[PDB]
Amino acid sequence: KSLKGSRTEKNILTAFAGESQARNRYNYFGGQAKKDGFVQISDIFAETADQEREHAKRLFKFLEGGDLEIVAAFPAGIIADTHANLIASAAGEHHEYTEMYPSFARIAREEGYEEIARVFASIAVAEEFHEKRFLDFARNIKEGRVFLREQATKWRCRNCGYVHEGTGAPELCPACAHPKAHFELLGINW
Amino acid sequence: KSLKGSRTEKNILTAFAGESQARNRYNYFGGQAKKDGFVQISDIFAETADQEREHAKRLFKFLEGGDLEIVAAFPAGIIADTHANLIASAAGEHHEYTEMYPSFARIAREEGYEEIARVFASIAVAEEFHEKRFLDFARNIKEGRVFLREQATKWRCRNCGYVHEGTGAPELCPACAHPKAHFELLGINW
Ligand SMILES: [Fe+3]
Ligand SMILES: [Fe+3]
Ligand SMILES: [Fe+3]
Ligand SMILES: [Fe+3]
Ligand SMILES: [Zn+2]
Ligand SMILES: [Zn+2]
Repeated sequence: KSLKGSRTEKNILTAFAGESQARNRYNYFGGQAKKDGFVQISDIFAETADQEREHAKRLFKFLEGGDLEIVAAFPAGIIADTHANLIASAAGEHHEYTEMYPSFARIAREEGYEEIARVFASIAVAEEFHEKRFLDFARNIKEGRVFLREQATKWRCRNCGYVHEGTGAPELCPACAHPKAHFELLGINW
Repeated sequence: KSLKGSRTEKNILTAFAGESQARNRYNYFGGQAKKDGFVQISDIFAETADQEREHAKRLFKFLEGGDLEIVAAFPAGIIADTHANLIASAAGEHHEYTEMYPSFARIAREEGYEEIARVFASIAVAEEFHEKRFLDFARNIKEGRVFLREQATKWRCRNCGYVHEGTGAPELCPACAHPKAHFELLGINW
């Protein structure tokens, strides 16, 4: 059926509004992680910002109407150091998949919108991996393990693809001469 | 010392010219992999194109002069299906780290340019991982293993970050409704 005048109609707009602000906050956090010397984290923030654009797009494509009043609480700010930014983003993520989307998928079901309840539950799966990624990175920073491990691995320069073998990323990449900030652990996922 | 009138001077320009064309070919190949339904491969081509920009930048920053004549053979074309594109790119990669850069680093040494011989040898390391990545992907296509494995894993939608558990990627992502083409094996490298 129609969406107009349901509680799910107001919940889709609230989810779109919260996601639109998260897209912006993650891009801002992405800029600050670049300035903190964490390029791989900067790009994860930007990738996540982008994924928030897409969850907000799927939601928005259900809406059919005009103006709608929302009552809702949002984080009133703060761009801090990258560790705090990672912790505040895991928290926001945390609330979405444990509270907001559960609740919204449940109301959609009650109202006869099973396909939207489906989409709401499916976004939550994505929101869980995002929180886990922010938490592992926050933990790496705090322990001082971003650029140095206990056992020797392969480190890749994200700027030129140079692979380095060692316990830690070199101070400057020898191929492109960009600093340590550009290195990540080498990953293979094919 | 100065670079002008050395064989290394002509070799840096030849390497810059070959890399500049590889940046373009990998971006073209990147567009065709998108049309073939391989988004993760499309983005690796684009990432590699970008890394070729940076190797070419480090090289170019050594040059000091005016015009210089190059005699050199280059691939005179062809944008084909993605598998052939992956095989032709591994080959080009292959020739760079086994023949071109070895030889150029060796001549630079002979001539008293040890730091450029250093940079030439270091780019080759990057060129080896690029060939290995193109070959594993070409092999995945050919065996039909891009979107389906024999044992059950976790598949991630690159468009919205939805994580799926199964032997194969779903036909449409349930969170963003984008097709199979968007999925990759879930990777963790932190
Ligand atoms: Fe999220
Ligand atoms: Fe580098
Ligand atoms: Fe390469
Ligand atoms: Fe998706
Ligand atoms: Zn979200
Ligand atoms: Zn190259």
